[PDB]
Formats: sequence, structure tokens, C-alpha cells
Amino acid sequence: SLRRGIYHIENAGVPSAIDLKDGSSSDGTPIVGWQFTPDTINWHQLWLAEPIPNVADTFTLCNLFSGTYMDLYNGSSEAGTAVNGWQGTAFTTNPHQLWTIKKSSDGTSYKIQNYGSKTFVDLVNGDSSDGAKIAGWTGTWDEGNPHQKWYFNRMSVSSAEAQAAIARNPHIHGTYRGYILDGEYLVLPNATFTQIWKDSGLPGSKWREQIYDCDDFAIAMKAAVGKWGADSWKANGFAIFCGVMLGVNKAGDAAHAYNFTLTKDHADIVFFEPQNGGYLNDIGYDSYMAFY
Amino acid sequence: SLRRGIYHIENAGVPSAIDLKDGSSSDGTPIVGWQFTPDTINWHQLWLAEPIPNVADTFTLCNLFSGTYMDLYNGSSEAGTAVNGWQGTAFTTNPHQLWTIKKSSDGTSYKIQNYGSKTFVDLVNGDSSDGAKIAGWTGTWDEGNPHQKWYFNRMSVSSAEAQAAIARNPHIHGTYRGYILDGEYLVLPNATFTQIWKDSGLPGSKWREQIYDCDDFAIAMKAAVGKWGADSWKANGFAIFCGVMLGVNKAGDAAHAYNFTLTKDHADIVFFEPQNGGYLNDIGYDSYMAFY
Ligand SMILES: C[C@@H]1O[C@@H](O[C@@H]2[C@@H](O[C@H]3O[C@H](CO)[C@H](O)[C@H](O)[C@H]3O)[C@@H](O)[C@@H](CO)O[C@@H]2O)[C@@H](O)[C@H](O)[C@@H]1O
Ligand SMILES: C[C@@H]1O[C@@H](O[C@@H]2[C@@H](O[C@H]3O[C@H](CO)[C@H](O)[C@H](O)[C@H]3O)[C@@H](O)[C@@H](CO)O[C@@H]2O)[C@@H](O)[C@H](O)[C@@H]1O
Ligand SMILES: C[C@@H]1O[C@@H](O[C@@H]2[C@@H](O[C@H]3O[C@H](CO)[C@H](O)[C@H](O)[C@H]3O)[C@@H](O)[C@@H](CO)O[C@H]2O)[C@@H](O)[C@H](O)[C@@H]1O
Ligand SMILES: C[C@@H]1O[C@@H](O[C@@H]2[C@@H](O[C@H]3O[C@H](CO)[C@H](O)[C@H](O)[C@H]3O)[C@@H](O)[C@@H](CO)O[C@H]2O)[C@@H](O)[C@H](O)[C@@H]1O
Ligand SMILES: C[C@@H]1O[C@@H](O[C@@H]2[C@@H](O[C@H]3O[C@H](CO)[C@H](O)[C@H](O)[C@H]3O)[C@@H](O)[C@@H](CO)O[C@H]2O)[C@@H](O)[C@H](O)[C@@H]1O
Ligand SMILES: C[C@@H]1O[C@@H](O[C@@H]2[C@@H](O[C@H]3O[C@H](CO)[C@H](O)[C@H](O)[C@H]3O)[C@@H](O)[C@@H](CO)O[C@H]2O)[C@@H](O)[C@H](O)[C@@H]1O
Ligand SMILES: [Ca+2]
Ligand SMILES: [Ca+2]
Ligand SMILES: [Ca+2]
Ligand SMILES: [Ca+2]
Ligand SMILES: [Ca+2]
Ligand SMILES: [Ca+2]
Ligand SMILES: [Ca+2]
Ligand SMILES: [Ca+2]
Repeated sequence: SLRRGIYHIENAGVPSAIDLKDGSSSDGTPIVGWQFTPDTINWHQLWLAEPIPNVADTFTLCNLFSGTYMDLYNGSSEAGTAVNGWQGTAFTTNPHQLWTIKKSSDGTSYKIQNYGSKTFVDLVNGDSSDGAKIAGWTGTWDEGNPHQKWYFNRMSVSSAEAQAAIARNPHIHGTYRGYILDGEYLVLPNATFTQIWKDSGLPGSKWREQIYDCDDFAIAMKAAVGKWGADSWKANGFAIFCGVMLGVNKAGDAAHAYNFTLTKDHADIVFFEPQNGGYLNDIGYDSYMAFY
Repeated sequence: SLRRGIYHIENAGVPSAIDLKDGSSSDGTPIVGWQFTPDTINWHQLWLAEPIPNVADTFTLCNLFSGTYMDLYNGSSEAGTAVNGWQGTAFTTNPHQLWTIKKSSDGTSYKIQNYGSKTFVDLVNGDSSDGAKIAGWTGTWDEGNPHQKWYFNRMSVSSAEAQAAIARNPHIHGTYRGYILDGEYLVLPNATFTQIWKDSGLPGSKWREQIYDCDDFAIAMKAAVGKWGADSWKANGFAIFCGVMLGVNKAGDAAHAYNFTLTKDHADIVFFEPQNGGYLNDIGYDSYMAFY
């Protein structure tokens, strides 16, 4: 089954993503096809999939920005029925907001079926225009129709995935202990991670013995990303990925505190120096503790 | 010997503290006797004692607020010589700024002798008035004269002392690991710890699943205290005490993240709930990790 997490949902036929129009929280805001920029946060185009207990392959889909849910208007099975953002909750019993999401016949893209109507999410006429209508539409699980096929591009990691990325890194100390703080994390492109740093007041901060040294920079960066996450998104049930690490050098005579993020492919960690905004594959320290 | 740390230096005869007048960083700012309020941060009256390597019982005394040093004017041995704040460094060879500090004949208070002049820090005429002159003055190590006797009231803890306070607490999990970040810490009265919290934006922050939950509040509070430390004091070589803890309940089925501070007597820790500003001797969790 599709895993719990945050997805950028991209049509299989044309490069249009599922977009809540203007990110609006109003009930009935149309959900439309819209172009996107890879390796950015696409602000109106991120969807938190929450599995429904006891209902196989079925999910609510919550817009990360608005906190409102993908909703089939009045649950109508009529072809052309509006698909809109609407107030709801993560584990609602409202079938208008419940979606069975399973692999299409190509085995890579998914089809998205309303649980009540049994109709499918359809980019009408495969229109690649910004603001193209998305509707519930008659269809089948096995047909090739690209109007109803959707790539679920995973934008989050589970804590287990983050832990695996750390574990395969070559700069981990033998004494390493990791402390996990949340369960599912939006992975930032470096462009956004950098922006948060740039706006944090840290670029302007002076290194000062004990009173504002390694530990203070690293903790301040983590706090900055935490604040950004809450200020930026209205959905709940996920965190923003930003780790803190304490490390020791090879000679075992010097220590450092710093941050880390994740690669685009989610497979590896990358170290971040909060004193200068630099990204490094080797920061010159082996991590003996991390929290994230 | 007197230990490295931060001291509130109180005359033995009258309740006047050593005060850098108006906290001014100007060279030549008079150091004077001034009244004080116990259980507050006395902003102009905190002194960081740095031991000089291989000069027994001898220290620089740096005002925490100004970053400037206690300085005997032109190193004169004349009775009545000005004692002022003056620019310097922690390990200076300038004898005007070097002070031999040893127990008086009462075995509890200290005398403070200029390393160059061999004269003593003297509250002139035992004057208890605010702004009373402090001067270098003839004297002896053994005499009873209270004008030249000073209680060194310790306002900081070493990391070892902090570690000991944690270790004697009854709410520590069997699996506990602690991660020490600095070496010497100003202990805040709860009044000041609370003030930092009140101004941090946390009192007005909503708990939100993963995106702004326990860990976010605890880390935000630590970052707030770190920012406050650097913004508040010009001296270097110390940090402000504020810990983060992760804990698990007795039933082992729920976890929490929170902060901790120290008691006035420095012997014990006290838990702090960043979601509501409360202080607790028992927060209902046993700590399995701490950083501070
Ligand atoms: C170009 C066109 O593609 C297919 O039709 C789609 C529609 O397909 C869906 O609805 C039809 C009934 O209208 C039928 O139930 C089909 O099984 C289902 O996938 C639909 O995607 C609309 C709106 O976007 O566009 C096209 O009309 C195909 O069935 C047609 O024969 C034709 O090849
Ligand atoms: C009341 C007074 O107390 C003592 O005198 C102090 C001064 O004491 C210091 O300086 C004197 C010389 O002036 C001498 O060297 C002494 O050993 C030394 O402690 C000094 O503290 C001043 C300034 O505050 O005040 C008093 O004059 C004592 O020696 C006097 O006989 C007399 O009892
Ligand atoms: C928040 C807002 O985001 C951008 O505008 C969105 C727009 O974003 C997508 O489309 C644009 C071009 O229109 C780019 O491809 C972006 O990479 C996409 O993410 C859509 O979401 C529409 C419809 O909901 O709303 C706009 O606000 C950006 O252009 C703005 O400057 C701004 O940052
Ligand atoms: C059949 C109908 O179901 C519910 O109403 C839906 C509505 O549901 C959501 O929004 C309303 C406010 O409009 C409430 O907050 C619900 O809790 C939400 O789940 C939407 O799905 C719209 C648009 O498709 O359709 C309505 O039917 C329920 O509130 C009604 O009482 C009634 O049972
Ligand atoms: C920063 C400033 O601190 C206080 O004023 C200081 C003053 O502080 C001490 O004396 C006052 C009475 O004048 C109280 O006893 C305090 O508890 C002491 O710490 C002195 O340091 C003088 C001389 O340098 O400077 C003043 O600025 C306080 O009264 C102010 O409101 C303010 O917070
Ligand atoms: C003997 C004298 O010693 C030094 O001057 C001191 C002076 O020293 C501090 O302040 C000056 C600037 O005035 C420099 O930053 C020094 O590095 C500091 O240590 C003060 O102690 C004053 C007041 O007592 O006395 C002067 O004698 C040195 O700078 C001189 O060149 C000269 O060697
Ligand atoms: Ca395409
Ligand atoms: Ca958490
Ligand atoms: Ca800052
Ligand atoms: Ca520090
Ligand atoms: Ca007294
Ligand atoms: Ca440090
Ligand atoms: Ca805040
Ligand atoms: Ca969190």
C-alpha cells in the first residue's frame, strides 16, 4: 500500500500537479492541475496522506498549506463532479473525503478513487493548462487512461528512513546514540533550508566562547526550522526535517556541534554548518549524538 | 583555591556588593559599593573569575555585563587608589588587572589583593551608601578589618556540578544518557527564567501534533535562553543554564520533552514545562536523555 506521508501528486500524461487553488482554506476551493518547479517547495501542491484504520488502501488527503481536505462535491458519482478543498479531519467517516489509492496498470502511477462514489480523480481532457479542472469521473482500475493516472512523488521521510540515512553515513562515531523526536518529516530542498537559515539571525551571529558557540548555533537553527514549520503550514501530523549533531574529530581531541539535512533522494544525510550556511559531505567530525 | 566561575561579591561588614557603576564599558568607570536584591540577577554586580595559569590563587575579574576588567588605577600602591572597570583580556599579564584572592582570617570571606601593588580592595570607611568608593588600600592577609573582607557568593555551576544535581534526582530513567555542551553556567533565578519564557513567544504557541509539539517547545525554550545570554552579557567564557530532557512515564507507554533548571542552592534540578511556564519537582516522566 501507499505509505503515510507527504506527496506531490503529478499527472502521468502532462506535467501538472494536483493544486489547491491559491492555497485557499475556503470550503469549496477548486482543486486544479497546475505546473510546478522541481526541487522547490510547491506551496499549494503538497498532500498529507493519512491511512484509515480498518479500510484497506484508503486515505484522507490533506493539503499541507490549507489544512483542508480533498473532497468530492456531495459525493456525486456523476462524471465531471467537482473536486474541492473542504474542512475535515484526518480520520473522518465522510466518504466525500475518503480516497482509495492503488497502483494503476502501469505499476508505478496510482489511480485515486473516491470511497463513496467509486469514481476516479480525473484531469479533465488531460488539459495541461494552469487551473485546469479536476473532477470525479467514471473509470476502471486497469485502464490506461492517463487523465486518471497520478505519480505520488514522496516528499517526506519516516523516522525509520531518517535513521537509515544516518546509519549508512561514513562519519558516525562508534559511540553514536540517536534520539528521534517525531514520526514523519517534510524534507526541505537546500534552497528552502538555506532561506530559513538566512532569515534566522544566525548569518549575523558572532561565535563567542561558551555564551554563543557551536551548540548555540546548532540549537538556534533547529528552533528556526521548527518555528518556520508551524508558521508555514496549517496541516498537522508531520514535522520538518532538521537534525542536530554533536561530533568529535579523528584525533579525539576536538568536538563540534552542527546540523544535518537529507539528500533529494532521501537516502543520505548532508551536514550543515550553522555558523556559515555551508553544506558538507564531510564536516571533519564523527557524530556521537544526534537528535531530530 | 577560589574556583573559576561567576560571583556576586558582597562586603563582610555592610550589605554592599562590588558594582561597576551604571554597567558602563568606558575605561575608568568607577567600581563602587551598591545595595542588592537577593534572588535576582544583579546586572552590574556579577564578576567572572578566571584563574591565571601557574600564578597561584590569582585571577582576572571580568564584569559579566560590561566585559571590562577590575583594574587598579596605574597599579599604584598608594592607599585610596581608584579601582575601575578597564578594557582587558582573560589571561592578561597586566598586573593592574591581576588579583590574588584568598580566604580571610575568618575562613569564609576573602581578601582581594592586587598582584602588582600588594594592596587590598577596600570599601572605603565601610560606607554602605550606594556609590561608595572602593579603592586599593594598605592591609594584611590576617587582620579582621571588614572594609577589606568580601564574600564570594557563587552564581554559577560547573558542568560537573550540573551533572551531580541531575544524578541525585529521583526522576532519572535507568537508560539515561546526558550530553554536556558547555563548561560553566550562570544559574538563573526562576524570576528571570520565567521572564525569558514570557518573552519567547511560547506562552502564545499552540500544541500541534508533530509540527509544534513537546520537542518544539523544549528546543524553542533552550534557544530562547541561549539568545538571551548573548544579547544580555558582554563577557565570554560561560553559558546560561537551561537543559532539555526527553522522558518516559512509569508505564513506559508515553514520552514527553521538557526543560530543567537548578535550585538556588545549586544542588538539585527542577523541571520546567515550556507549554505553560510551570515548575515541577515531578513532571511525571523519568528522563532518558538530557542536553545542557
Ligand atoms: C481520448 C479519450 O480517452 C478516454 O476518454 C476519456 C474519459 O475516460 C473516462 O471516462 C469515459 C466516459 O467519458 C469512460 O468511462 C472511460 O473508461 C474513463 O477512463 C475521461 O478521462 C475524459 C475526461 O478527462 O476524457 C476522455 O473523454 C477514452 O475512453 C475515449 O475513448 C477516448 O479515447
Ligand atoms: C576604624 C579603623 O579600622 C582600621 O582602619 C581602616 C583602614 O585599614 C587599613 O588601612 C590602615 C591604614 O590606613 C592599615 O594599613 C590597616 O592595617 C588596613 O586594614 C582602611 O580600611 C580605611 C579605609 O576603608 O578605613 C579605616 O581607616 C584600623 O586599622 C584603624 O585603626 C581603625 O580601627
Ligand atoms: C506561494 C506562491 O507560489 C507560487 O505561486 C502559486 C502557484 O505555484 C505553482 O505555479 C507556479 C507558476 O504559476 C510555479 O510553477 C510554482 O513552482 C508552483 O508551485 C500555484 O500554486 C497557484 C495556484 O494555486 O498559486 C500561486 O500562488 C509562486 O509563483 C508565488 O510567487 C508564491 O510563492
Ligand atoms: C451528507 C452530509 O455529510 C456532511 O456534510 C458534507 C460536507 O462535510 C464536511 O463539511 C461539513 C461542513 O460543510 C462538516 O464540517 C463535515 O464534518 C465535513 O466532513 C462536505 O463533504 C460537503 C461537500 O462535499 O458535502 C456535505 O454533504 C455532514 O456535515 C452533513 O450533516 C451530512 O451528513
Ligand atoms: C539594570 C538596572 O538594574 C537596577 O539598577 C542598577 C543598580 O542595581 C542595583 O541597585 C538597585 C538599587 O539602586 C537594586 O538594589 C538592584 O537589585 C541592584 O542590582 C546598580 O547596579 C546601579 C549602579 O551601577 O545601576 C543601576 O542601573 C534596577 O534598579 C534598574 O531598574 C535596572 O534594571
Ligand atoms: C604600564 C602600561 O600598561 C598598559 O596600560 C595600562 C592599562 O592597560 C589596559 O588598558 C590599555 C588601554 O588603556 C590596553 O588595552 C592594555 O592592554 C590593557 O591592559 C590600564 O591598566 C591603565 C589603568 O590602570 O594603566 C595603564 O598603565 C599598556 O597598555 C601600556 O603600554 C603600558 O605598558
Ligand atoms: Ca508528464
Ligand atoms: Ca514529537
Ligand atoms: Ca538569533
Ligand atoms: Ca554554548
Ligand atoms: Ca553584612
Ligand atoms: Ca559549547
Ligand atoms: Ca516561537
Ligand atoms: Ca516536533
